[PDB]
Amino acid sequence: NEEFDCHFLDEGFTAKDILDQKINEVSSSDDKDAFYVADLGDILKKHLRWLKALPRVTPFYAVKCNDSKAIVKTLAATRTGFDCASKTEIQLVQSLGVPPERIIYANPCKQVSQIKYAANNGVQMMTFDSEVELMKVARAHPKAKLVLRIATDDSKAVCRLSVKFGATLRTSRLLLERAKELNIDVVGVSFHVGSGCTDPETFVQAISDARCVFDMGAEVGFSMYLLDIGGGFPGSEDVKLKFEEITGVINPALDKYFPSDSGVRIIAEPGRYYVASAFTLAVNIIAKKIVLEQTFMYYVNDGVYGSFNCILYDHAHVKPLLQKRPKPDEKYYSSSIWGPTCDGLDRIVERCDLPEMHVGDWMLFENMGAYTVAAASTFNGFQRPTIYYVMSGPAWQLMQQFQN
Amino acid sequence: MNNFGNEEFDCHFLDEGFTAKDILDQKINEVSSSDDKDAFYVADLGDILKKHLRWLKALPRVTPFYAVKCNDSKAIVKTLAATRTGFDCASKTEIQLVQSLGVPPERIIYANPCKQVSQIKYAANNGVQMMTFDSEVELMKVARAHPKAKLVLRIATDDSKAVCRLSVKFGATLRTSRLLLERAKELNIDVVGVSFHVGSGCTDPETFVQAISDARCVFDMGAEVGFSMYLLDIGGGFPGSEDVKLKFEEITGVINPALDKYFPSDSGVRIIAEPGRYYVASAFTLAVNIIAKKIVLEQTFMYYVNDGVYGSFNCILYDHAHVKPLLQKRPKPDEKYYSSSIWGPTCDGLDRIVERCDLPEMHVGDWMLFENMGAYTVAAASTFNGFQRPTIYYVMSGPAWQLMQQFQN
Repeated sequence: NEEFDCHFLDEGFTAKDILDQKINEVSSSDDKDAFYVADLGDILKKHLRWLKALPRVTPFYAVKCNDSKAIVKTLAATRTGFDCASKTEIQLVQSLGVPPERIIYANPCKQVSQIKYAANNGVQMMTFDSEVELMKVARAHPKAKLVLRIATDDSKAVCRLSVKFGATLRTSRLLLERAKELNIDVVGVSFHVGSGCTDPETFVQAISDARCVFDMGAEVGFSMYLLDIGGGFPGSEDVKLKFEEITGVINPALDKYFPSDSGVRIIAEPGRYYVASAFTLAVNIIAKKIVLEQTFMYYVNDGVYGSFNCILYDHAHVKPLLQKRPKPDEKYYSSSIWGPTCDGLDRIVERCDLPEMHVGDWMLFENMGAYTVAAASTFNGFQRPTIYYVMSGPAWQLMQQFQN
Repeated sequence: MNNFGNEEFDCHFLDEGFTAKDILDQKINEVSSSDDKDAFYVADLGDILKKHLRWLKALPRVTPFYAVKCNDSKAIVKTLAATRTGFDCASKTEIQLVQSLGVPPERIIYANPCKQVSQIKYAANNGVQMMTFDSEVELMKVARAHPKAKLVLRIATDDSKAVCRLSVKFGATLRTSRLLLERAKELNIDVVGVSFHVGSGCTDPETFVQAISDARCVFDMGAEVGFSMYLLDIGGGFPGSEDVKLKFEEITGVINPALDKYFPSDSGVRIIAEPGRYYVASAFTLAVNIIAKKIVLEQTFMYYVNDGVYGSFNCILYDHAHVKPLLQKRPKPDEKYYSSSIWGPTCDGLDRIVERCDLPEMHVGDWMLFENMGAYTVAAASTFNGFQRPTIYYVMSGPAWQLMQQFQN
């Protein structure tokens, strides 16, 4: 099984070199199916970078972003927590050996039966943002530790009037008092700025709002110790607002509003930060059309029903990269890239500039780790691309250092 | 109602005087207290057989080739295979699925114009001879990997008025069609017909007439270069439920005279279609449970159900679907209606099924029904966030099974 199969990365070789080698080797007769190269060492590097940048914040990996068993196994060996939204994710995380106290059930609107499953398996900490959720928790998980999720404003969100999650401050006061009535323990506050954040100052505002709700809990007699700053941190360097800028703003705000002497425990729920850049996708040009100055339509063997669903669900913009480095002098033409399916909406790239390519040539898409395979379907019978996991020796030694 | 082993091949009886809606009500009443209220489908295979009867009566000259991609459930493919229709397959997996149920290759058309070489080789290995194409590079690939194939040229259609358009992605113009036919002649590749798709949701039937006229022209083009053109494929786009402005019979009313005018039966032409939505749309009804609730202060409601845009309701984005929630429990005549929104289970803020609708106040544990959820819903659902696909319960009455026996004979 390829899920638990890991390949060695030789010294002086990078995931890109491994990808090039695979492409060169299958060039004669093999079927040229799309495939991923996933560098678990990149995930270890991301964890090291997190420990260095946010020393007070325990990372809880958002499983929904990429639920690959290899990823969860590596992060579990790293002693990080896990953010789980459903019974299946809890089963996946526990099957690898993670104890329940390293799991947060961070879905604010949970089906009763899944709250029951969480209670049966010892997962005590859950989020909430509504009174009906308090009713359900009192009925199905009365001894749970609840974290109140508060609303954060995202100005660039598509639907600003209808917000799926998050209590306002005014609603937060009533929720805290109602939880007091039901003898339900509320232990903290969570918020999610989102991956669309353009100014880091929003984090500060969110932290300030969290402090406010913390004070409210003290007024109602609750003991508030848990602060959850959620996710949205970038997973690659190909972004305007980089991880270190965000952390640089976040650390002073944490020190100001939640000093360590208060006893607060600060955690986060990063998903794309850990895995985005670890996965590179290779697709093959399976068909070609020339439209008359000269423009091209290329059809590749992965699409919007597959890995590129992130184009619609995750508002992703994908940049095709040529596997064979192109000499500058050769002419570039206007081109479009399409998926394999018979749907006319299965279009990966509307317009881009590429040299003339041919059927059997390969295209690479970097930073395809996040919200790509996790949401892929088998529409039209096209199977999910095989994922090849690689890890160097030194990276494995680093993982061993973490396991201790 | 409880599935016996595996849903895929398990079918339940429909008693006399009972419809699919009645069965859905019985299942909901059964699970009123103890059971976990997971979302589920009721799929009436008898409705699919009735659709086949209606097709035979409306388009007697057109053999239907079911578009497996629309709903690839083994139960549907088995029922249609017993019906003796053809199958339109887009990939190796679909061909494997159809052949595993026992369908011979001459009842399969490989109607993907842009196929991976290895899948063309798989089609050649398993005896699937008929494939579509619309490009020169496709001719090069077929000459290399499937030289004895019977090729059908897919032409462009004016589908701007259609809900779902495949024109930009696929379809050769008449000008390009001439060059493609001559190129196929050079490569000694046999071209036997023409296919076209007017779009999944065309508003004006007249488009079919123009499409048929275009096909006639390309047929004549083939006659000029020495091809014997006999196969006409009029594609899909027929509505699958009565909840549409343009009904099936209007479209067939327009189509049949056009077929008689441009492709008379004495010419020897064989006419086929590739309907997917028509056969399965209304056969599936989806029941979801209200798993969470919020009240927003005049009074408005947000309901959270256990299926979403990553699941069955992906048709909202991919298929441009408009979904109408129906209350399982009949509403009181005078009870008040409130502005409400309906949301999916996942932690994604975009997982919204219904932005705004009017519903009476509902509670956690209540059920919501969505009719006509057969087409392009389960076929494209994912397990994002770990939420599983809803269980499908297949039902069939005795008379429906008798009708299936009639078709088989």
